[PDB]
Parts: sequence; C-alpha cells; structure tokens
Amino acid sequence: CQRVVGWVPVLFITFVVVWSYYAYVVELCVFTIFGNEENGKTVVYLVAFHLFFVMFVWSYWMTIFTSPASPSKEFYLSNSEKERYEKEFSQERQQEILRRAARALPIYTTSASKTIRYCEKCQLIKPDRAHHCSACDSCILKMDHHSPWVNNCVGFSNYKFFLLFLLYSLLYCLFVAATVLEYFIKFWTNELTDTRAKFHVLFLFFVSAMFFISVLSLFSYHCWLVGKNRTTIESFRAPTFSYGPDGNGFSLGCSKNWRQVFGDEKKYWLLPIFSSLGDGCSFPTRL
Amino acid sequence: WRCCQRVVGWVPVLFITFVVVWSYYAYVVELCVFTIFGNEENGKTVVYLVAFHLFFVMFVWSYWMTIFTSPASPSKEFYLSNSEKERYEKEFSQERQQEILRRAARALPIYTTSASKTIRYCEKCQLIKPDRAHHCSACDSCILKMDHHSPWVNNCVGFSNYKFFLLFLLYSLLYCLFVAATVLEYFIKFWTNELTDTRAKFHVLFLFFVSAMFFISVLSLFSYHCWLVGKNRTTIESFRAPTFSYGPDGNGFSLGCSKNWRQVFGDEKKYWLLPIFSSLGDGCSFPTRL
Ligand SMILES: CCCCCCCCCCCCCCCC(=O)SCCNC(=O)CCNC(=O)[C@H](O)C(C)(C)COP(=O)(O)OP(=O)(O)OC[C@H]1O[C@@H](n2cnc3c(N)ncnc32)[C@H](O)[C@@H]1OP(=O)(O)O
Ligand SMILES: [Zn+2]
Ligand SMILES: [Zn+2]
Ligand SMILES: [Zn+2]
Ligand SMILES: [Zn+2]
Repeated sequence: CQRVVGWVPVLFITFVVVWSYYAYVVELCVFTIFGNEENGKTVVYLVAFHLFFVMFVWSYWMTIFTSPASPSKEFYLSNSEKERYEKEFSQERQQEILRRAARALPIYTTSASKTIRYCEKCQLIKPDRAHHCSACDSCILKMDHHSPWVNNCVGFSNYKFFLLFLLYSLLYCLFVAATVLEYFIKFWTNELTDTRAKFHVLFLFFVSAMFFISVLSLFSYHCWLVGKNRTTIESFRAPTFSYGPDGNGFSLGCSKNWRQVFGDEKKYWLLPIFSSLGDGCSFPTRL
Repeated sequence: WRCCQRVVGWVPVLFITFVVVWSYYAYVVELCVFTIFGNEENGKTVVYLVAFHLFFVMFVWSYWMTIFTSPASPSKEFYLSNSEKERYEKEFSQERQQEILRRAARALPIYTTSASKTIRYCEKCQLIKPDRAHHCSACDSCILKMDHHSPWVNNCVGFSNYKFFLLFLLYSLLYCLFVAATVLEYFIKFWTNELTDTRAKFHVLFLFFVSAMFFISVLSLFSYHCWLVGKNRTTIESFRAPTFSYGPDGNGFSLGCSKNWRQVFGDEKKYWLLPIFSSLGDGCSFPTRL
C-alpha cells in the first residue's frame, strides 16, 4: 500500500535506539564502567542517561502519532459554490466563485499568478501556509515538510514536537558521545580488552557522533526558520501577499516568532505537550 | 553588546581552521612519516607529501580569498541624491513616490522590476537596487549579484567572491578525495590490526571519516552551483525567477551554457582555476538573453 514501506525508517531508528539502551547500560555501564570500580560514575551516568533517553523517545513518539491538522469545514466549498465551480468552463468565471468564498475566510495569500489558492483534489480553498501533501492525501495546516524518519507530516500540531525531537536527539547523542569518549580511548591503548563488550562501546561513539553532526545542521536550520517565522516550504517559495511576495510576511519579531510555536506558558516549552498558539487556519501578519 | 554576536560569526571558520591544521598534521606527520615511511615505502611517501601540499595550498588559498574578499556594494550612481531623497521621504502617496523612482530609473541600466511591477528600492540603504543585487541583513548592505550568505566563510557570496567560492568547493572535494583515496589503503589495515601505532591509530582513522563526511556533503553543494552557473542564476534567483518588462523569466540572464561560465571565470583560461579576480562586468548591470 506504500504505507507499509513507510514504517521502515521508524523501525530502523527504533532498533538503533533500542540497541543504544542495551549497549549504554548493559555493555558499557555494567560490564565496563562498573568493571573497574571508579567511584561515583556508574550511577551518575545511568540517572542522566535515562533522563535524556525518556525525553528523546517521548518527543519522537509524539512527532510520529500526532496526526496532522486539516483545514476546518469553513474552508470547504459549500454545495452551492462547489456545484457552480465544477460546471463553470471559463477559467475567469470559476475564479470569481473562489474569490467570493475567500472574502468570508481569513485568507491573505494567493498563488504566484494572483490566483486564489484552491485544491482540486480535496475540493477546498487552501488556507494560508497550508499545502497539500501527496503522501498524506490531505491539506496540512502550516505544513513544514513531510519527514520520512517519523512517517508523518510536520505541520501545525507536529512542529513543536518535531523540533524537540531534534533537540533531544542532539543532547542524547552529545551525552553518549561525550561520556563514551573517555572509554573509547581505553580500548585502543588496550587498558581494556573485553571481547564481549569492546564492540558495543565503539559503535556508540561513532553512531552517536555521526547522528549528532547530521541532525545538528537540521536543528540549526529550523532555529533560523523559527526566528524568521518561515516553514521549510516558505524558505524556498515565499508566499505571495497582496503587495507582492514577502518571505517575512508572517514575522512578528524574533521573540514573538518563537512564542507562536512554543506558546507563552514556560512550563510547556521543553515538554512535548501541544502549546502552539492559534488554530492553524489563520496566522497574524506583519502588516 | 555585539562583541558576542560579531565574534560568534568567526566560530565556523575557526572550526574549519582547526580541522585543516589537524588534517595537515595528521596526514604529514602521523600518516606519511610515522605510518607510511615506517613501512619501507619512501617512494609513496614523497609522491604523496608533494601531491598533498599541492592540494593543500590551493584549498587554503581559495578559502582565504572567499573570506577576505569584501562583497561588492552599489556605486554612488544608484544612491538617491539629497534632492531626490528629500522629496521621497516627504511623500505620502504610494504612486506619487513611485513616480520619483521611475524618472530616476531612466538613467540607470535596470531591466528588472519587482514581481508586482515595482522599482526595486532599498529603504535601509536609501538606494535603488541594481539587477541581481539584494540586501543582506547580516552584512547590513546591498550585495551585487548576491548568491547567498554562506556562514561557513563569515561573508556574503556575491559578484566578487563567487569564483573564489566556486574554487573553494572544487579544492575541498579534491583535498578530501585525495585524502580519502590515499588513507583508504591504510584505513582498512588498521581494522585488520595489520598495523598498531597506538598514537597513529587516532589520527589516521579520523582522517578518513572527516574527509569522507566533508566530501559527500560539499559534493551536493558543488553540484548545485555548477547548474546555477550554466543557467546564469544566483541562489536567490533559483528561489524566485526575476521579472522583466515581459514577465518572469528564470533564464533572463542566460547567454548560453558556454558564455555563462565565462561570466564568472573569464575568457582568459589561465585564471580559470586560480583564485584571482577574473569575473566579467561591473556587477551593476548584466547582459540579458532578450
Ligand atoms: C577535510 C577538511 C575540509 C573542510 C571543508 C569545509 C566545507 C564547508 C561546508 C561544510 C558543511 C556545509 C554543507 C551543507 C550546507 C549547510 O550546512 S548551510 C545551507 C545554507 N545554504 C544557503 O544557501 C544559505 C542561505 N541563507 C540565506 O540567508 C539566504 O539568503 C536565504 C535562503 C535567501 C534567506 O535569506 P534571509 O533570511 O532573507 O536573510 P537576508 O540576509 O536579509 O537576505 C534577504 C534577501 O534574500 C532574499 N530572499 C529571502 N527569501 C527569499 C526567497 N524565498 N526567494 C527569493 N529571495 C529570497 C530577500 O528578498 C532579500 O533580497 P531583497 O529582494 O530584499 O533585496
Ligand atoms: Zn488538498
Ligand atoms: Zn505528508
Ligand atoms: Zn540595502
Ligand atoms: Zn551577507
């Protein structure tokens, strides 16, 4: 169905994280770190590791199973407008049917040719920052991009969950890499030579370091998108307003831009609980 | 104030500087002297050390040039004089203040407008943007034939830097390709324990990975600009085709594949692979297809 093959990237990430939990706790902390009796380190890593581990898997879970938000029923063509639009043959006259409907909706953007943004498949008038996804077969409010590593679209409901998933990916990889670093050296100078545990300790430092540098660019890109209040699509095709194209049409200042996604309640900023302001169908404009 | 912000822009170049200085120490001292030369192969050592230095000097020369070549800014002809800028600041009508820019544009070689048929004007610099020129908020200036603000060089890629930036990507691939190709033979052996220099293990293995990660990364970045040069498009223009008097046209500056490359590298073949300024034009006006 193509759905099944879509669950392959998440199974890979699941096994790599499951392997990292067994490798970091069993092979590294119990066999290696506890094997040389260094006072006060085995416990302080296990409590900190579990703390990073739960935040990583909880944010990753939310990004996967948080269904993407769709436009409300107000943006769908009524039976009167959907009929006349389907039967109208002149492209000029069918545009007026969409334009009159757009006056009753909070729509401030148009196509590149000054055309009312309309989705022929869903038979609805696309709201601002909303785009149709051929994988999800639905319009996604404030669609950022379809992330294949979570088998879901990153939209208005997912965005803050996706960003935290990146951040906790960085800290989980940074913590593992920085803590395994001191013991990755000892197996090479041959202070330790455990045949049963050497192989697991090495990959931890390489897999965590190769994933750290990978998502780090992905994390820096979105820190710059959020400050500018742009989605991944808007960075490549800026939305067109009445006064022309403007890639900063939705910007409200770097401080207020972040709060549009994270909210004003500070107790939900770092937790993967929906705290994004607004409804996803309409967004404050700069002008 | 800005001591924290302006200095943090130099962090990406100091990171690459340390990676390169280390790669020089890792390839010459640890690999060629300690690893390769300890293995009774003085023929491969000297041929590598000179081949490495040839790529190393071309790599750092292009890198330095893309950094310290300041981007081109508009000339005083495009600035609004104190007479024209006075009447514009006082005007409140949108079309009447636009008429001010229209008569001024009849004296400038400008063939592009905005997507909404408006004269490209810059409120911060108080000038009329030349063609292909754009304003950079990081540089706080207008940049002639601006491509993109590449943070890894802490500078704008514009009309004067572009060839240096392109050669900096070319020599990065070759510097990484040469290292990846040469360290490959000795990378496999250390995993089969075929050699054991406790001190050489750390540098030789990191050499292969660091050079392999950078190669595959900049390979896409290098491939994107080779298309831009052939189409005579900047990065900004690949996102939004410019609009001329006859409408939007992504190939409005295209003069053919061969003639577009010479626009950046020049007609003198001796300057093609050298990071010395050889780009055609003045940056304020460019030949159009029509
Ligand atoms: C072994 C040792 C080897 C070492 C070897 C080292 C190798 C070294 C590489 C290492 C690893 C890198 C490999 C991966 C690469 C990355 O990690 S980073 C990828 C970044 N790629 C880029 O191209 C940089 C783009 N960054 C920008 O800021 C661009 O200018 C953007 C995308 C256009 C956005 O700019 P901005 O946010 O608007 O900021 P600003 O400075 O104000 O620029 C504004 C101008 O852009 C224009 N603009 C903005 N948005 C748009 C748009 N959607 N459409 C058209 N125009 C736009 C504005 O209109 C404006 O122009 P005007 O019309 O006003 O005059
Ligand atoms: Zn749709
Ligand atoms: Zn999708
Ligand atoms: Zn400017
Ligand atoms: Zn710049």
